Amino acid sequence: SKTFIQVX
Repeated sequence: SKTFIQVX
C-alpha cells in the first residue's frame, strides 16, 4: 500500500 504524505 502506497502512502503519500504532504510535507510543507
